[PDB]
Amino acid sequence: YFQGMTEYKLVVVGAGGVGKSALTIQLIQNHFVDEYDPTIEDSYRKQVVIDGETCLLDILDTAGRDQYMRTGEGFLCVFAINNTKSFEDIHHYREQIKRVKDSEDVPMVLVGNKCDLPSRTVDTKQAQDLARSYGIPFIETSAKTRQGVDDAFYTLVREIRKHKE
Amino acid sequence: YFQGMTEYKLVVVGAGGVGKSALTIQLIQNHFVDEYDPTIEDSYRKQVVIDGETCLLDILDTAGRDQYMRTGEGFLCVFAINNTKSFEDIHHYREQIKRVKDSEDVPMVLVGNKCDLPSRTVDTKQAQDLARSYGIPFIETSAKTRQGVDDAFYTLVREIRKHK
Amino acid sequence: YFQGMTEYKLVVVGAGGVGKSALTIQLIQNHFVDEYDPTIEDSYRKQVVIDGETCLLDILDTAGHEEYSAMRDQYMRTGEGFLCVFAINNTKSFEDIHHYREQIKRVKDSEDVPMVLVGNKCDLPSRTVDTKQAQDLARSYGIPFIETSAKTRQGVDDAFYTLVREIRKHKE
Amino acid sequence: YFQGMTEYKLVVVGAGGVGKSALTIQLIQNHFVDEYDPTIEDSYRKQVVIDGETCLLDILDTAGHSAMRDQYMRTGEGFLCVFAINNTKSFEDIHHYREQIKRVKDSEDVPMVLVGNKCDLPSRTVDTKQAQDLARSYGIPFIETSAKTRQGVDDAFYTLVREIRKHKE
Amino acid sequence: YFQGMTEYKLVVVGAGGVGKSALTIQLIQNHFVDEYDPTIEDSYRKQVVIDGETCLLDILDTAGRDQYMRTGEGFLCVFAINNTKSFEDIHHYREQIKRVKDSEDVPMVLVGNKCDLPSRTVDTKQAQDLARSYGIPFIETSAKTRQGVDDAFYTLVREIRKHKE
Amino acid sequence: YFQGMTEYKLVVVGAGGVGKSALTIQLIQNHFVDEYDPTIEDSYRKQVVIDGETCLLDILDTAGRDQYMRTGEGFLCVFAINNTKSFEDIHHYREQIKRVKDSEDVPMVLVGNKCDLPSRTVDTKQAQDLARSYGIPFIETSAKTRQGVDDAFYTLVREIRKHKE
Ligand SMILES: Nc1nc2c(ncn2[C@@H]2O[C@H](COP(=O)(O)OP(=O)(O)NP(=O)(O)O)[C@@H](O)[C@H]2O)c(=O)[nH]1
Ligand SMILES: Nc1nc2c(ncn2[C@@H]2O[C@H](COP(=O)(O)OP(=O)(O)NP(=O)(O)O)[C@@H](O)[C@H]2O)c(=O)[nH]1
Ligand SMILES: Nc1nc2c(ncn2[C@@H]2O[C@H](COP(=O)(O)OP(=O)(O)NP(=O)(O)O)[C@@H](O)[C@H]2O)c(=O)[nH]1
Ligand SMILES: Nc1nc2c(ncn2[C@@H]2O[C@H](COP(=O)(O)OP(=O)(O)NP(=O)(O)O)[C@@H](O)[C@H]2O)c(=O)[nH]1
Ligand SMILES: Nc1nc2c(ncn2[C@@H]2O[C@H](COP(=O)(O)OP(=O)(O)NP(=O)(O)O)[C@@H](O)[C@H]2O)c(=O)[nH]1
Ligand SMILES: Nc1nc2c(ncn2[C@@H]2O[C@H](COP(=O)(O)OP(=O)(O)NP(=O)(O)O)[C@@H](O)[C@H]2O)c(=O)[nH]1
Ligand SMILES: NC[C@@H]1COc2cc(Cl)ccc2O1
Ligand SMILES: NC[C@@H]1COc2cc(Cl)ccc2O1
Ligand SMILES: NC[C@@H]1COc2cc(Cl)ccc2O1
Ligand SMILES: NC[C@@H]1COc2cc(Cl)ccc2O1
Ligand SMILES: NC[C@@H]1COc2cc(Cl)ccc2O1
Ligand SMILES: NC[C@@H]1COc2cc(Cl)ccc2O1
Ligand SMILES: NC[C@@H]1COc2cc(Cl)ccc2O1
Ligand SMILES: NC[C@@H]1COc2cc(Cl)ccc2O1
Ligand SMILES: NC[C@@H]1COc2cc(Cl)ccc2O1
Ligand SMILES: [Mg+2]
Ligand SMILES: [Mg+2]
Ligand SMILES: [Mg+2]
Ligand SMILES: [Mg+2]
Ligand SMILES: [Mg+2]
Ligand SMILES: [Mg+2]
Repeated sequence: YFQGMTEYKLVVVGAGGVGKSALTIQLIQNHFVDEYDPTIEDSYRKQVVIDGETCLLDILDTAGRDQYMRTGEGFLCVFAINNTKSFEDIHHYREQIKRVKDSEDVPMVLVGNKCDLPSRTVDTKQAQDLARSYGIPFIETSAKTRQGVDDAFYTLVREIRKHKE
Repeated sequence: YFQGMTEYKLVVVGAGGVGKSALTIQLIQNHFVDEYDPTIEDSYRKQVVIDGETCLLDILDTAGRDQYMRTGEGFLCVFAINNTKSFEDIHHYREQIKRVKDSEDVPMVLVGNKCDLPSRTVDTKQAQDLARSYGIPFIETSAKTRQGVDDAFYTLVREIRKHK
Repeated sequence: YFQGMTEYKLVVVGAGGVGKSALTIQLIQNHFVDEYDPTIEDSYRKQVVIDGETCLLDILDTAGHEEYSAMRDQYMRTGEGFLCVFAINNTKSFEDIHHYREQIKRVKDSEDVPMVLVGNKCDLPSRTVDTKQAQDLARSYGIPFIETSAKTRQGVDDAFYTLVREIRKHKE
Repeated sequence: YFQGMTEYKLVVVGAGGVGKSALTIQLIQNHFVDEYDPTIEDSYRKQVVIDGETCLLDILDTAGHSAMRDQYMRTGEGFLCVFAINNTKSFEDIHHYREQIKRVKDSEDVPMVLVGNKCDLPSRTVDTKQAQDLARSYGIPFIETSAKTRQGVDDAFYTLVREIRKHKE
Repeated sequence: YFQGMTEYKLVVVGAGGVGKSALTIQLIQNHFVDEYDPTIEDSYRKQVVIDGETCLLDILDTAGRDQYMRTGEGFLCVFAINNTKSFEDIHHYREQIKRVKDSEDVPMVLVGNKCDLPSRTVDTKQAQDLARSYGIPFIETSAKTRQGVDDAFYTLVREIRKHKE
Repeated sequence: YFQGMTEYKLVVVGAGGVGKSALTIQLIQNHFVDEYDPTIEDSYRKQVVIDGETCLLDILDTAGRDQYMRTGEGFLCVFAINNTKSFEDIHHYREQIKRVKDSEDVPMVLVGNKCDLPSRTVDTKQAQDLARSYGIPFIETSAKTRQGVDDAFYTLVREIRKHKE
């Protein structure tokens, strides 16, 4: 007996102020958070249908540790396209995740957020190359316009599913 | 790329007047058809979620032939619990399906319809034994009360999934 | 920020064979279970809308009390509301309701626990517990009574939704 | 520009105690009301899909037991005429509810469905065939319902919407 | 007995041509109206889920009066970010609403529409200060791109809910 | 007896690389495909509600030929706003459709895709005039941002419905 929808534990990581919370609140509440209130730790749930399968996303929004990294099945690694340092930090978030999961192949999506802003310092091609080198998808997002937001979370679920088979 | 929901081709068979159409219309329109208008052939579609999977049911409602039996992925074999003859006919519907599919193991559910009526002539235990001998589920239904209607169709989808 | 739907932890209790599992599987899978496979402990989830509010039901399906357990009290202590199920053709299951209710009051350490009384198997002709008797019992406890059939689906949604409504009243 | 779903104004009428409220609450809340609390006037809304069309049912639940009566009957687009299958008198009253509706709508052809409620109860006094003949003589559908078991409940309301749609074409 | 979903009566006001109709049609039909057909009065309904609660939005789309303002529970005050005059008019729409509701505290959201256009004449900071002075939310929208559209309406519903408690 | 939702057979046509596949996958999977994998032929289904009517979209995604054009009830004619040649080709796609349907009045929507790109070579007004000359709607889309994607498909369904009455 099927006992209820499949649950997926997703974790959003990345440097302070890249828009991890804004992405998540946009997904859950269809609301853009304009204020910058730094996060300690928040969790959110949403039921969605992805590729014809109903599921429950349990999303942990982190601060810019080993316990959440151990329980998470997939990770959104978020940088801001106008902050080169946030992009350089991605490497370290990814190594930390691989270390705590004790694995080379953890479901992950690279997210370049704030793509609505004119002040771009990270080229799409650079981020795409970085993602290709990790063998993971790259998505450009804006929590403000909602560009790529659903896609980033759904793509992560699809990565988790590929990794379970 | 997933191209849209899974489709299941379901066929409802059994003797004239057992309630094949009424079952189907109850599923699709939430409507009990009181009149008896014999069917030639009708098809119906419905999108439902079963065990967390979205699917598109394509349901062929038959008359009390080889082409529909060949394209169908699963069969509801319907008799009426107040008509012993309709129950005896099940064996023949099942052989015909096995012959046309050239298969011993075709997804199938045995459906005893009109369970709301007081004139029962087929015992549940007899129908359960028949179903057990075929290795298929048995469900009692009423197109009038809606008892078992969803369950019969959803169980058939689950049988199709096991067989894939 | 609202962080996602409200969750309600429901526990289904009552004597062995009254239809606790059948009720739950009928809710979750729209399927009537004809076989009797005794439960140790099983849990289920379902998202529903009740009174315009989306919620997530976490349902714990328990065993008939046969004997002592410290593990029993722990799982029962997680419930916010309880369906107390008897079978309308089994007078003993109805008499046991009192003991299920005392067990719940003891483990929740409370006199006022959201609860619904469920008389299952109402499709059967062999009725031994009258509707009026069960209604009077429920009235004496100050809780709703619902007659159900896991087979026909009569009252099944209503029993679970009514329990959610009781939980909501108790939170306000 | 389509401006949002189609709205249908439905009115439930019939003798005191036939189950008008219980039918409506069963539709709206999936809840059977066991108590008998007489209604003055209540309205309820529900969005449903019927034959692939999304609509908003605005349902007026009336009293069995008078300027207010004419107003609801005038705004209503379709009527469920409910009797209880164990109460012959409620069945005899149906004719008069139908005439009252025709009078208040000032029309001979009002979308209507005949509903025989309490079909779960053993003490049936109105035969199905009698009710079917009455409905046939009016040219309207007949549905047997139980607010307790939910038998026919959706069907009664959906069938009324289908009647309203036929009457608008 | 709960009688069906909660209903919210919303009114969209603001100067001629700011995009009141376009916002509303985008919400209801997922359609961008490119033509400018001036409105007399139109009403629209939509059922949505906001913060886990199902509700029925009844939306009155107004022309560039006391009766609609009296029955409305919340107001979207819309200006266009490329039209300074529409922004200056907001003050008058707000005073008119306060006068007709006989209230200092009416649920309201300030909407800066046409944020897809390059020809911006109202600074975000100015609009944010105006909204802060009124104690109401500010949202930038585009009926064309759909940026902020759901958020503007849902935020107004959230304001109405806060005001009912 | 209504036998289940209305089905609409939609065909997406236009020059190689304009984003026909990306538009369709964005509609079906909420996913932007960044790679360019040329299509031979693919079909997709989706149930949606448009103007209160539930329907089943059967969408044929074509390559940059008589059989699909004969079974299709409506056509999205897609060009890319940074590719003038794709825009000039529209005329020929439209003639090919009229020829195979043997009809002067085939439901059709003109779609200007890639409207997120800065390298615009086709003016919106030119495309609108072309659409006006055909008596069909014009919609600007981005498969990347999702701007106009639902609108393009829904508008085509509305065109199909007008043509059936
Ligand atoms: N323009 C624009 N602003 C954004 C975007 N995402 C976030 N912001 C803004 O960036 C600021 C920081 O956003 P926030 O979500 O708090 O970032 P964070 O990554 O969660 N910070 P922390 O790790 O401290 O919790 C906010 O003021 C927010 O409005 C975006 O996509 N576009
Ligand atoms: N009481 C009751 N009557 C039923 C039920 N199912 C069907 N009927 C009645 O049985 C009669 C025949 O039903 P119908 O659906 O036409 O049966 P069918 O198998 O499709 N006949 P055919 O093979 O001629 O198409 C109808 O008068 C119908 O109302 C049921 O479950 N209970
Ligand atoms: N006729 C009828 N039979 C039912 C109903 N509900 C349950 N049953 C039957 O009663 C038997 C016991 O049901 P089950 O759900 O396993 O009972 P349970 O309370 O979970 N037993 P346990 O406490 O051992 O887990 C099964 O054969 C089942 O089909 C009902 O409403 N009607
Ligand atoms: N068994 C059974 N009882 C029903 C059904 N419908 C209503 N009842 C019961 O009959 C009584 C009357 O129901 P109610 O819905 O209040 O009737 P009404 O037509 O709305 N009365 P009024 O006209 O005074 O508002 C209640 O006790 C109710 O539980 C039904 O289908 N079955
Ligand atoms: N670029 C862009 N154009 C817009 C936007 N919103 C509206 N428009 C355009 O602005 C014009 C006026 O829009 P309309 O919705 O009719 O505005 P309105 O406030 O309802 N006018 P009125 O008060 O006369 O009824 C239309 O041409 C429309 O396409 C937007 O967000 N972006
Ligand atoms: N920036 C942007 N790129 C897009 C958009 N739509 C498609 N593309 C890009 O353009 C390329 C071609 O898209 P694709 O859908 O394969 O084009 P097509 O019309 O189906 N090509 P074919 O006819 O060979 O099948 C891909 O690289 C894709 O990412 C869009 O709206 N914006
Ligand atoms: N629902 C509360 C829990 C808290 O901890 C969580 C940890 C992870 Cl990795 C994901 C979701 C979570 O949700
Ligand atoms: N949708 C039209 C088709 C026609 O033929 C069908 C064949 C089967 Cl087995 C099932 C459903 C069918 O429906
Ligand atoms: N007279 C016919 C009998 C009974 O019913 C039958 C049904 C089928 Cl599908 C085939 C053979 C049969 O044999
Ligand atoms: N003698 C009857 C027994 C007493 O103890 C019981 C305890 C429970 Cl929780 C339930 C039923 C019981 O039945
Ligand atoms: N929704 C407010 C209305 C007012 O009066 C009503 C009249 C009818 Cl026929 C139906 C529903 C009603 O409720
Ligand atoms: N549903 C029709 C009504 C007409 O008048 C309205 C008045 C307001 Cl404030 C809001 C919505 C409206 O819509
Ligand atoms: N700015 C000059 C006018 C003054 O009066 C106004 C009143 C309203 Cl409600 C709207 C716009 C107005 O603008
Ligand atoms: N169901 C598969 C079909 C194949 O041919 C199709 C033709 C059209 Cl115009 C649309 C969708 C199609 O999908
Ligand atoms: N640019 C001229 C070519 C000619 O042949 C074509 C055929 C089609 Cl279906 C569309 C565009 C074409 O473009
Ligand atoms: Mg944060
Ligand atoms: Mg038939
Ligand atoms: Mg059990
Ligand atoms: Mg009443
Ligand atoms: Mg307007
Ligand atoms: Mg392609």
